[PDB]
Amino acid sequence: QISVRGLAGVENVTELKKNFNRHLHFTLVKDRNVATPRDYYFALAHTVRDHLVGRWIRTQQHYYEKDPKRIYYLSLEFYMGRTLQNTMVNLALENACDEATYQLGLDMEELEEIEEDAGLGNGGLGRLAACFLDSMATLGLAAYGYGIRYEFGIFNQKICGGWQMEEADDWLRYGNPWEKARPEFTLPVHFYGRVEHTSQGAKWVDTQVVLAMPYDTPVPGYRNNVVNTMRLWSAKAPNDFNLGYIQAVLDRNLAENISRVLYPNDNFFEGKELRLKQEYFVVAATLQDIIRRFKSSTNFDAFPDKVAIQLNDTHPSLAIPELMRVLVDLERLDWDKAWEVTVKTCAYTNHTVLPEALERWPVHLLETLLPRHLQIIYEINQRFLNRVAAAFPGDVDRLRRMSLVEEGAVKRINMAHLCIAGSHAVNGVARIHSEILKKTIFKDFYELEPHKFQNKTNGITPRRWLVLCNPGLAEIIAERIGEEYISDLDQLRKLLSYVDDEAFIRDVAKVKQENKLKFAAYLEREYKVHINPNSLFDVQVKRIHEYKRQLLNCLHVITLYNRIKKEPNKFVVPRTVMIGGKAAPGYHMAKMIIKLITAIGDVVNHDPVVGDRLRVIFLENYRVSLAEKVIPAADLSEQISTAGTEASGTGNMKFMLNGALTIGTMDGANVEMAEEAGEENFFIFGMRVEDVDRLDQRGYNAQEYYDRIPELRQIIEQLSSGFFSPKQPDLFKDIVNMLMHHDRFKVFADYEEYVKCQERVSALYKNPREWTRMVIRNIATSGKFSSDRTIAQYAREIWGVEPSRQRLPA
Amino acid sequence: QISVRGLAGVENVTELKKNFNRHLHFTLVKDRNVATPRDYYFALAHTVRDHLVGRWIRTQQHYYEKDPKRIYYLSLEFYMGRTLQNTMVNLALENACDEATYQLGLDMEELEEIEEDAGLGNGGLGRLAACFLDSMATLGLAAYGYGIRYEFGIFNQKICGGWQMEEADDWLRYGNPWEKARPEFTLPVHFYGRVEHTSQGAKWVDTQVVLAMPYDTPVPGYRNNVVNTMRLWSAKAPNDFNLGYIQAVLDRNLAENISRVLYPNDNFFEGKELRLKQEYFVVAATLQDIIRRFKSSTNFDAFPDKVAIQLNDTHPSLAIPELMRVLVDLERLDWDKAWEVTVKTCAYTNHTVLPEALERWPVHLLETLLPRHLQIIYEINQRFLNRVAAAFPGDVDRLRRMSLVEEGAVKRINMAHLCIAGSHAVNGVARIHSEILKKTIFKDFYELEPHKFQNKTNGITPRRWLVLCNPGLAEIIAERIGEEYISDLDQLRKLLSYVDDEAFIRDVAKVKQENKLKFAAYLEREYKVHINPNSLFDVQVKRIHEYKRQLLNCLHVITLYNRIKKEPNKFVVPRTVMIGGKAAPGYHMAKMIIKLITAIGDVVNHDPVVGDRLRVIFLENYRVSLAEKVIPAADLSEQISTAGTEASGTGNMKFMLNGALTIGTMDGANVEMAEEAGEENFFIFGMRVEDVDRLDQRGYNAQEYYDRIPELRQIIEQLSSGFFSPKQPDLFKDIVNMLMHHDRFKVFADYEEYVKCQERVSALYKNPREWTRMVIRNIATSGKFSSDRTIAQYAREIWGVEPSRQRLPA
Ligand SMILES: CCCc1cc2cn([C@@H]3O[C@H](CO)[C@@H](O)[C@H](O)[C@H]3O)c(=O)nc2o1
Ligand SMILES: CCCc1cc2cn([C@@H]3O[C@H](CO)[C@@H](O)[C@H](O)[C@H]3O)c(=O)nc2o1
Repeated sequence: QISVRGLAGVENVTELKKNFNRHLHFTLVKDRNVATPRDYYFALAHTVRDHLVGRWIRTQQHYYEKDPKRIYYLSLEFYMGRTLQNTMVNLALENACDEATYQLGLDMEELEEIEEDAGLGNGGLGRLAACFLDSMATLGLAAYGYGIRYEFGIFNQKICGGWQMEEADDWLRYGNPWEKARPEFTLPVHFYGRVEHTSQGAKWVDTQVVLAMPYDTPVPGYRNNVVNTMRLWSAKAPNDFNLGYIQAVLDRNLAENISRVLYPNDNFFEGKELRLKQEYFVVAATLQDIIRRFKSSTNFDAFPDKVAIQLNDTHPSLAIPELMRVLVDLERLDWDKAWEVTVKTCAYTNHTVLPEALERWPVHLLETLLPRHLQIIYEINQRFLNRVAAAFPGDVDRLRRMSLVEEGAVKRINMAHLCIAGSHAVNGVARIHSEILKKTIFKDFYELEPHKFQNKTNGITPRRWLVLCNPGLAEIIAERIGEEYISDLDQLRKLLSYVDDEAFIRDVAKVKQENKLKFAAYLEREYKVHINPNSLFDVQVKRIHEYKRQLLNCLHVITLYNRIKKEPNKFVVPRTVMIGGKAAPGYHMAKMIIKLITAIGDVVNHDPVVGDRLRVIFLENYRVSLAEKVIPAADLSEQISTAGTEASGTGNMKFMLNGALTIGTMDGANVEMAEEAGEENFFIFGMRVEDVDRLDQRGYNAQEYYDRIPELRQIIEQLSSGFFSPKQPDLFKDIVNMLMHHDRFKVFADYEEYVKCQERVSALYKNPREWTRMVIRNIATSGKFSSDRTIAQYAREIWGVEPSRQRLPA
Repeated sequence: QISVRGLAGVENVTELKKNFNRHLHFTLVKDRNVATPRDYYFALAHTVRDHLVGRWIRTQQHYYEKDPKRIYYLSLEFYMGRTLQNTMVNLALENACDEATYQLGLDMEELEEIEEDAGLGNGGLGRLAACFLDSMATLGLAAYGYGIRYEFGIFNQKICGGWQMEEADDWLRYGNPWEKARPEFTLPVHFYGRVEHTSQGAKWVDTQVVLAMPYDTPVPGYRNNVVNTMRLWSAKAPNDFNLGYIQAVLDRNLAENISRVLYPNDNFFEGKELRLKQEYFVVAATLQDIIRRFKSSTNFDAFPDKVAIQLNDTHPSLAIPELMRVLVDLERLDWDKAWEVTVKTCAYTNHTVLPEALERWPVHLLETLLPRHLQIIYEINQRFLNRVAAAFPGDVDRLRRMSLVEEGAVKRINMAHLCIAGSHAVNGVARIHSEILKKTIFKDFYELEPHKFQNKTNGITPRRWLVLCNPGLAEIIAERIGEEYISDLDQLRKLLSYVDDEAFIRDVAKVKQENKLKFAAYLEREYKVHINPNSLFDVQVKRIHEYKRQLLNCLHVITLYNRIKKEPNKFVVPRTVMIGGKAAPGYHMAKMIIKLITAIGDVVNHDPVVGDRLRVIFLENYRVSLAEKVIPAADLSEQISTAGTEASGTGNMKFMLNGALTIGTMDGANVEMAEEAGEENFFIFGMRVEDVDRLDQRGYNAQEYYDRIPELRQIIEQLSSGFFSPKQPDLFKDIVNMLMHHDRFKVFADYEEYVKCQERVSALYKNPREWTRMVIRNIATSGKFSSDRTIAQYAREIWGVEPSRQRLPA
């Protein structure tokens, strides 16, 4: 049908058709009179997976012969989403399968809708890990993702009476065709026990043993025949475990609970034991596998030439003491040499500067659960503090600020300080975020070791985030400039010579109109909701957090409503305002924000005076597959975090790539986006980082904005007096109180400038042609934000390996 | 190689070979340089399973069109063992796969050893269920096995310092290729709640919901292209379950624990809630499936013409109140009509008369867990007691003896009384066992309804228990009489005309010698043990229970030892005495017996005076696949339960079929075996049932035997004084005490006659040729004991359906 989707050759189509029937019969044990759409989906998933394996086996074989340096990406989160279409795209099977399934009388798109998301992450950090695996495979790196096979991923979100309800994400109910269990590669992981000192060194004994069983999932590169591996560990009890006989069998669940469920608290730290167990489990099973693969190549001097381990934040920070542990206690290297190897092996990426997000584990926890690792940590700290003492003699305050050990009420290990001490590189995730690390929370460490600190601005994969979700935009691009930009996104710059091209203008706008039509219809079919597709689609989708200021969006929405009520017969650019995102289950404030959003919708969507000029929708269960649908449909992208709080963001990049304009603050990667497109092609408003600092110094008094801004005061009074909650007039007292007395994120300070900049957007929107030319200028400068660029910078500047676009043979 | 194993055609072999490679590559994702024997086993298991599915799909389709009466066999136990070879045998693929795997350079037998047993049962009762499914498929009945997919089967038995240790049977670690998950057919099962009375009848509300998810396993008939289904339910939590968010997810295990583990207590009842939950779960999920299949054919009058449900003992006795419940509460039939339908649908088989084995559930349990079913039971009882009152007016003692409700300390429901009241037929499992039910525990019920009581003597399948495990005996039989006896075991009678045939004599004996050689070598390779294969192989294998009197065997063994020590230089027929079997984990006495057995081995096997004349081995982890190996190798079968206690036995039948002679009491089916072979061809000793009764009347005084039998007294003194336990002289005081003061099974009363009959066996053994002619006379009369005979009697006399040997088309 469309060209970027590949060839439907008659040999290929005929082959797909018969493999499909074979799987239906043999694998599913169904015949065509009993099959449901879910059987058909499985039959196609099995047929497409058959194309991977040849390539999978030979990619692994190729790495055995060439023995290149191996990259290990350790993360507790891989936010994968659906695998079927992505696999078709990367293998160039998409049109062939479309054709093969049409001939069998099936609609492929309807079958794609049946696949569950692999929701093994919370948001930005887990999705970054997914884009990275894709980019790594596309660039030919010998790279392995390592994580945990959670049995339940991020919860499904249901809204009842406008409140979030959580329900278990049972993503494996029907099976996962993509994974291959490898119980033959099971490995023991130890917990508890005690430390014994022999003549022959320290020994860790009387441990409980949990088994780690790996499942491998293939990661196909883009059309290069590379298939890398994502290995996820599952927890299993050993067989002599506890060994009521009955009760003993039933208590095997205590061990297996380690991999049962993903923790849904993203931007707040909770020091729960089960969480620490998950962190150690993935780090211990992974390092053993790494060391085993290395030994099939005594001399650990070569280890850092053959291994890079990247830590995705501090979740796997225990890789550092664990690698020391294995090198010192089991392989008998001396301390200093083991340390050299560790530092040269490990690298650490930080993803936030929010104080309450940072991991700080109570010492009494580590002491009970990992008593050897605590000893190793104390020894690391001591040697580290002696380098500090020797470079800044007499600076006793530096010593306590830099310690890995925090003193106080309860002593804590600062996991971030551990990663910096034990890694040869530390990077932030956007230029401004990396500068902030150097000037604020890691200032001391940077003064000690300036050479460790780097920036690697985030990116997203253009395979999923353009080709897969937005085939019509990919197609009109490919008409003018060819297909090569899919693996070289810098080529989109060539689109700048089409900015005054009348045909391209009409085509970019036609694709947007189509995506909006399609999405309007998805709203009606699957959630009974009536939207005007001629309205500007104003979208804010991301996890619910105070720093992300969905509340500021709320205020703008209420202002627009109050302006319509004031002058009903005046023309306004109509909008559909959509906000979506999950709240962490114990984050009371986040839950209240969701409730306000739906309460505003209850009022606004039913005012006959408003008409179809303003709609407010809460998008339920935002997740990767919902992102693939709403992002192509958006006109306006809301990225409106308080300057200094969003480390990077990556949603912002999805929307720039798919033809929405951006309203936001100079935060995170928004700064680099504007700088690439030009400040004129972006809607920038609000305090910069410097202005926030000036405001903290003097004190933030919210009362001042409330006294000086009549439109703000009216909204506050409405909130307080029960305008949006007629039956519980005081429903929202916590929000108003927070806004008035302890808003760490200064919602009111950005309010005026935000409302004003929002009028500039409505004005541009009234002139379709100039709106579209600005779109074109965004899409055309979006190339820097490809995760291929990102990964090639990690490869060259941290891992010491060269990317490669060369095909392996088919 | 051998003819009963089928053709190795060149088309077939070439086809198997390539399907094998396809599975290795595509299914296992391995290549030949990485594969382990376990990968090869899987590749063959997948290749053979592909031959089933065509036949599976069309057998199910055939039942849809013909709509025959359906049999539902409900059991909590299916003791399946390995599936690979059985499947090859029944499909006639055995020689073809042998050939295909040899050409790939593999040894098929070595691959067969890798398959885990499906140990979803404890012993006789669970294995009967397995033989029955096989016979049902072979006789073309539209029959379904329904049970529970336990995640852990019967425990693996390890002996340490001569004690049983139990360890978890994790039979699914590596996957089960035979099963197909059917999550699309998941069904809700309810627990707890309360009963509400409306105008429109009773309603069961506020229940907890557990989901039952079915897994289907194919059951191939012998060479008839019939493939029936075994459906086993697994427990799953619903998704809004409990719905710490975290704790809520982790508590999903409480619901799923229902199918976690098989209860290993066979011949003792424990009233634990988890057990009652397992019983209700399988009965509720199964009846819904049954009713659903029936409705795709309002008029429940036809239900009993379209459905038979067989209850394998009282484990699924709740089918009765549950069927009432659905008919009365949900379909709104009136009581009397629902009762008629229930009675005509259900049939009950009893498998024991041991009082402590019978299920008697506390009313406070049923009241909490199943409060509607208790109401239904009270109503059943009342109506039942009114028929009793009216037929035996004034017999108030009959009324309390027959009540379903036992009065006392705690009130209990007698589940056996419920099955008899709610079933149109009640059968025992051997002729003498069925007579005992009529004369003793069910005398009252028989006087009320003589027409319900039947006998169906047990049988074993000659596919697994001859062809599969003893190919060399099957072959020499097939040379003389052809192959037809495999599905018509009565044809073995034709072997009587070979009893004086010199060649047949030498061949029967050659096969026995070969099986012994092979088994001697299995002992050495897999458990470092040195046996003389020229000794008589004296075997007792079965669960460890006092009634089965492994202790009497112990006494004979010690007597033989003491006789050798007394006259060392006298000739004795050498024996290898092997005893094996698991003990229920809380059955202290059973555990002590195992310990005595190994302690006797420690003394006897190391006495240089004994030489290789007497060995005592304990066979560890006896289970179905160990039975397939030791039974062909046996010369002497020990079936020595106290008369009246072994309802039938089925091991006895395995050994008769495979050429061992039998020493035993006139118990269970031993009586019918002797009667079929002739009493002269069997070693019968000991009290009959009548003699045991005469002894209870007068009182059993064990002291009397101890005073009158010098050889017995010596053994007792050795036991007491620490001869067999030098380091704990009083280790065995419980055993001696039990033997002396409270032996419910009268070990000493049978001792003299047992030792004497054992000398008659040694004497026959000294004359090889006459030993063998007696073997031939056993094997030749073993036909009655085929489970095909058994099932054809259930079909004709209980289910109302005709068996059929006709092929379905290929
Ligand atoms: C102790 C670890 C805690 C943690 C940090 C953090 C950061 N990010 C996001 O990681 C994304 C990937 O770098 C960034 O684009 C976003 O700005 C950032 O908020 C995220 O999604 N969740 C993570 O939780
Ligand atoms: C409440 C249910 C309890 C139960 C009865 C019982 C009987 N049998 C065996 O069932 C076998 C199958 O009928 C018979 O050959 C054996 O004699 C008999 O002991 C068995 O293996 N286990 C069962 O436990």
